[PDB]
Amino acid sequence: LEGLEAVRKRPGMYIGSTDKRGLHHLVYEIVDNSVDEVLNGYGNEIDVTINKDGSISIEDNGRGMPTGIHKSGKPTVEVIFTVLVGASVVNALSEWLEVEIHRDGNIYHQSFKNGGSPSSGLVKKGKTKKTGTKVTFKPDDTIFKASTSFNFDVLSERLQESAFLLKNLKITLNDLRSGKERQEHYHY
Ligand SMILES: CO[C@@H]1[C@@H](OC(N)=O)[C@@H](O)[C@H](Oc2ccc3c(O)c(NC(=O)c4ccc(O)c(CC=C(C)C)c4)c(=O)oc3c2C)OC1(C)C
Repeated sequence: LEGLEAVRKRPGMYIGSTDKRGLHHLVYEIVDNSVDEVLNGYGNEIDVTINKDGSISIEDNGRGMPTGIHKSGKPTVEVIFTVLVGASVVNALSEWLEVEIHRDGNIYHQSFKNGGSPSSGLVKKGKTKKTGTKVTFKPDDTIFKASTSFNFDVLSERLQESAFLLKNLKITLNDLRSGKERQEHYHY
């Protein structure tokens, strides 16, 4: 509704602050959704990838988000990313967000743009034998005026802590950006 605009007006009210700590909290919110699923009993691997264009991917091997109709009459995946930390907050502060779900033998995809406005509905794009959810968002430069570039070392301390706090959970962090390519993995 106007709820996505509200986040875009006072981001600090929803995230912790409107700085580099807030920008990295967008990533932690998406990782927390995969941790929730690990704790639900499904999944043992989380992959975080900093893409060449400055977007970030968070991939898991959980069951994959449910695709049915939510109590509001609207599809579930759409509700999660558009209704008010919450994945809707990430979506509001992103110039673009994409979801990819591997569930019930199928691959579902849904795209959002310019602050969380659905660019498409949930679309069946192929078939799979793999399960899980992959979220890829690009934070908005008009919100984080100073910077939108993720810091490998900042993400790494937090993912290390999540891997230590949970146990039997392999967290991999990757950086694809030109000249600063790095790969790390954490498992306790
Ligand atoms: C951002 O989405 C998050 C998820 O994030 C990720 N990465 O998976 C995750 O944190 C969590 O994921 C859930 C949260 C709830 C369910 C959930 O409620 C499910 N269903 C069952 O637990 C279930 C278990 C037994 C059973 O007989 C039925 C039948 C269903 C009926 C009668 C409606 C359903 C299910 O399959 O997957 C679920 C999943 C994957 O919640 C979201 C969707 C907000």
